[PDB]
Amino acid sequence: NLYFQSMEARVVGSELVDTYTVYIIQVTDGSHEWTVKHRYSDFHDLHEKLVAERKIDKNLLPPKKIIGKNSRSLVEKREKDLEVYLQKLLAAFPGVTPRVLAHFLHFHFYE
Repeated sequence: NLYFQSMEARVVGSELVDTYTVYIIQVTDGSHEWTVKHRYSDFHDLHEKLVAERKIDKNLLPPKKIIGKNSRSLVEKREKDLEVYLQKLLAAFPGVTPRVLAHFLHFHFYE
C-alpha cells in the first residue's frame, strides 16, 4: 500500500522568470538530497488531490493563489509560509509517504 518512506523538505528559494513565481524545494530521503521546482498552483493541485482522497484535513490549507501578475515581493514571507504548509503535509504522514506526495517531491512541475 504505502511503501515510500519518510522524506524531509525545505523551501530554500524561489524565482520569477515569467508569469508565476516558482519555488525551489530542497528534499531528502536520507539517501539523496535534491531540489524540485513547483508553483503555487502545483501545491494547490497536490492539496486538492490529498483532500479528495481523505488523507488530510480540509482544515489545513495552502497559501492563497495570487490573483493576477506575480511580482518579486514578500519573498521571505511567501517562502516561509509555503514551507510551514509543506512541513505540515509531511508531518501528517510520519514514517511513510503517500505515492502522490512522494511523486510531487521527486519531480519538477514541468517534468
